[PDB]
Amino acid sequence: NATENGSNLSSEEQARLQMQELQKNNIVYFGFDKYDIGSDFAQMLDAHAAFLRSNPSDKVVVEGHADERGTPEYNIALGERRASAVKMYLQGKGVSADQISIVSYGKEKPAVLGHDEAAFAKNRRAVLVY
Repeated sequence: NATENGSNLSSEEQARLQMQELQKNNIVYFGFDKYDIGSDFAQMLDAHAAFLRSNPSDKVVVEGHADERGTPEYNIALGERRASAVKMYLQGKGVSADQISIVSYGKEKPAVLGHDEAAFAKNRRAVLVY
């Protein structure tokens, strides 16, 4: 039923439905200046990794973002460390390196607008995009 349907379909078509489920939870959040992956995000990243291993043709781009006081260049560098941390986590779960690319956007594409710490927190993130 609903999100549990589709067991009758080919693997390719089951994967398209599964992509959509994964896009319901595809953001890793970070603390100020941090790029460590908290244990709170392990289960989600494991679901992404399992999908990627089962679908070798499907590629993911990890977008890194930042919203930290300092130069735009610093924000780009930190966004890269965030995206790379996710890539390394996925590779540690067996995903081929060639299925994962990373891009850092720094402060350039915020999720939330505003000049406050709450807004910043929603912006310090890495997003897994298919």
